[PDB]
Amino acid sequence: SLALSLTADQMVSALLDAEPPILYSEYSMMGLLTNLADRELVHMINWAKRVPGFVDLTSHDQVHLLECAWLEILMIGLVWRSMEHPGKLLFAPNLLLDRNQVEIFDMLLATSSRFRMMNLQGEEFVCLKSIILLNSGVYTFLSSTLKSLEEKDHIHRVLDKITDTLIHLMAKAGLTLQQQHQRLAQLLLILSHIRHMSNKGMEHLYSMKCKNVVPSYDLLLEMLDA
Amino acid sequence: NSLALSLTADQMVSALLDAEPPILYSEYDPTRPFSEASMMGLLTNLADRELVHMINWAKRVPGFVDLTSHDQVHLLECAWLEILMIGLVWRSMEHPGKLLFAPNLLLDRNQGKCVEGMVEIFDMLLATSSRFRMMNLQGEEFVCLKSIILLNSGVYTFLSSTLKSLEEKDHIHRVLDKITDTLIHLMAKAGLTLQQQHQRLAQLLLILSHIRHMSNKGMEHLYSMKCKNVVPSYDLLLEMLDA
Repeated sequence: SLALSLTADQMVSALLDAEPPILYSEYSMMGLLTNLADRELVHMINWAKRVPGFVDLTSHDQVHLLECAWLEILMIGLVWRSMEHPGKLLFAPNLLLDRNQVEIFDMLLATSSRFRMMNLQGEEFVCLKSIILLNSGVYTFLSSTLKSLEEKDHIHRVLDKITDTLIHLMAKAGLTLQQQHQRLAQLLLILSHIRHMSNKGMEHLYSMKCKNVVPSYDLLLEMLDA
Repeated sequence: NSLALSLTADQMVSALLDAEPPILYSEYDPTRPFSEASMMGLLTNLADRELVHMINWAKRVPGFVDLTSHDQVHLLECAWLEILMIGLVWRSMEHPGKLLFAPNLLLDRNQGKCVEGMVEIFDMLLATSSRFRMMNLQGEEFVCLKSIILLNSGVYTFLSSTLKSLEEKDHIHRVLDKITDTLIHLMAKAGLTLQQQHQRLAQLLLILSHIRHMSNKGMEHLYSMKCKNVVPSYDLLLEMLDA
């Protein structure tokens, strides 16, 4: 795969080039956010197709990864957009919501603060978002065929490429070897929090009777082949 | 203040190894075949006994007791199921296809079916054991990972402002940096190149994200069965910590 030949700088360029635009709300709160997330999803699918290595996978494995990652991806984008607005979640430039408008809100806000405190760079962000896409679903492949084993191996190799890329960016920025490893750890541990927030978000989508809103396997499959 | 941040990599490993809890047994000779209730009974009984020893273990994780009692409990509240789960996965590593809940309670995938919605978590736990096996996870790495879960899982949900809260969060991040250094030291000692060290560290920390997911699914299923009574309260944890 061409993905496994990329330098750190090419991987970053690829991910930066693939970035979706920031969309605006049409501007009911749940109505606006749902409409926005639906439009974001179309772009996420096209973004995913541009993440190096992703289209080397079967369609089935592409969908499984997107099924497992979609809410975490939306969330990390939200946190990134909100970074320079302490106390507020910038769902869109015309939909900026404060804490008063809560437990999920608070978790999202804590994550933005952590990104701010770490001075998270755009190049690091796109790497993290790609890790989420490839990592979130990799441990729940149901098949045990040779093909499935080959697919999981490929994902882990691309994930290794993204690690190397993160370390390269840090070394370029002048971090010592020790600082490089510590910052890599700090970034990857936040992913564990993003998973948690996705899980809480999902359970809250269900709790509001919005089970209709999560993209099915079939929806994603049809969107991928489109 | 605290000498936790002054430990070397070797002292940190020694501390964590020394702090490791015992392996407990399940209730002896239960009525086999299991019902849903009796399976849940055995696991609950086991988890409850394990919890006491986890708290003793936690108190020996360097830096943990430098935190307020409130922050200690918050961390344990957020991590307890992930901690039980990673212990289960480690115990089961050398038993492919099976979950070694205890030396006298080894369960294969088919026995997960004896409780509704159980088999999917069973499957995720088994996939994780396979991943640990494939990576040849070492005991010294495992104790590092288990400590990361304890300190990391709840750190982002001290939403508190204030100097004390900032100091607490900073201390946790510093101890977490110390555990990272320790993991890297172990890898370098074992002869890994710099590139291999960073890649293995990443692979280990990314599995933590799957353990979180499994904890969340487990919890949602505990609730779904009407077992909210099974999760340790703030008060229980606090009383066990001060004991």
